[PDB]
Amino acid sequence: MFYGTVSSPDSGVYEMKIGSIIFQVASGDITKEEADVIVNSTSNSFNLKAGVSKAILECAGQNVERECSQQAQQRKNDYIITGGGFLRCKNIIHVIGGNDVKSSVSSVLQECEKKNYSSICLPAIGTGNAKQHPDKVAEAIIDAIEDFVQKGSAQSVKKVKVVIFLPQVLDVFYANMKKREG
Ligand SMILES: Nc1nnc(-c2ccc(O)cc2)s1
Ligand SMILES: [Cl-]
Ligand SMILES: [Cl-]
Repeated sequence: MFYGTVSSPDSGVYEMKIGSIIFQVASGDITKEEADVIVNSTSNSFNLKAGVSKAILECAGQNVERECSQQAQQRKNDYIITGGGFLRCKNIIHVIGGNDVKSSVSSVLQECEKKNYSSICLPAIGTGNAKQHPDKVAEAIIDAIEDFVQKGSAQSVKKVKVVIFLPQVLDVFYANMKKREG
């Protein structure tokens, strides 16, 4: 009762509608993207600097690193919201790669509605240091967006894009989109 048709609007980009939201996937370096929010997949200490967390903390800068450590030593956080530093975004949301991916994406969507944001870009959360299986991660990300739409929670959020470091993981996301398409 939600899914549109899978097509390719731009070279290496695949998209489909999920209710009112445009869902897109592509391979590349997430630190070159522009969006209201960029998501970082990190450790429970919010100081991982390996794979996607290395590229995001390096390009964001030491002021963002300081924000992460300052919030980390204040309370036990499921995720942390910082400034964008030198990334092309308004905020970074740092989620824990080992946590339930559906719950992490649900939290990102709810925080973006609170700020009246329209665009989100995320990595294949948990497929790096956390070593979660790509097929399970794709199913969880798309399930979170479906639930958000079903509950009537999508109002400001219009575009959710997954930018994926390995082309082989992109192929798993595209197969999941084709499974669901109307
Ligand atoms: N096995 C891997 N999963 N993630 C990787 C990654 C992601 C973003 C980067 O900027 C660099 C490496 S390698
Ligand atoms: Cl990860
Ligand atoms: Cl990725």
